[PDB]
Amino acid sequence: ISDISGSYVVPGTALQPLYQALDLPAEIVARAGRLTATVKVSQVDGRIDCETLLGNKTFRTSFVDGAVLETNHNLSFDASQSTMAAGPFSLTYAASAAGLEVRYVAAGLDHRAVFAPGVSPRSAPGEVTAFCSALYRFNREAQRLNFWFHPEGLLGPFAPFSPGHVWE
Ligand SMILES: O=N[O-]
Ligand SMILES: [Zn+2]
Repeated sequence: ISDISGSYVVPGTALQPLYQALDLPAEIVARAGRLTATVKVSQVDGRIDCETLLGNKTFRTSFVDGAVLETNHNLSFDASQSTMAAGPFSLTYAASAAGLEVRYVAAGLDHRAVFAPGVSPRSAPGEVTAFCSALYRFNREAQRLNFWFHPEGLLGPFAPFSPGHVWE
């Protein structure tokens, strides 16, 4: 309960209101909706390490208070209150037998998702590759003007937050 450590199934169908609130194009919202990932969560002290298995891709992230978040700011993380926040977005989580339950809050957004424990079915690697490439285009085209979204940032319990660099 107090330790959320485990393996969870995170399907894109469970986060569609969040993707819409991120001002993502219809193609990205729909592509993420067809994808599903396994996220292995390890909570140590005031840190959360995440390994996301998505098609033929592995992504690793670590959630710590003050972690830099790429844009085009910093992550606020309080493990004692099970809260994460950055920019307009905030989230709260709790683990149970039904899995990892997360509430995502922002102006115009109040969405809850529950991610069941276990291992996810494997999304097709062609769909994952097309999704990652389309997210990359959106990020670059949106510089000619939000977070720099990572694929594991959208297909994850703590979306839209993805610390770390664009590389592993
Ligand atoms: O809806 N996938 O382009
Ligand atoms: Zn990443």
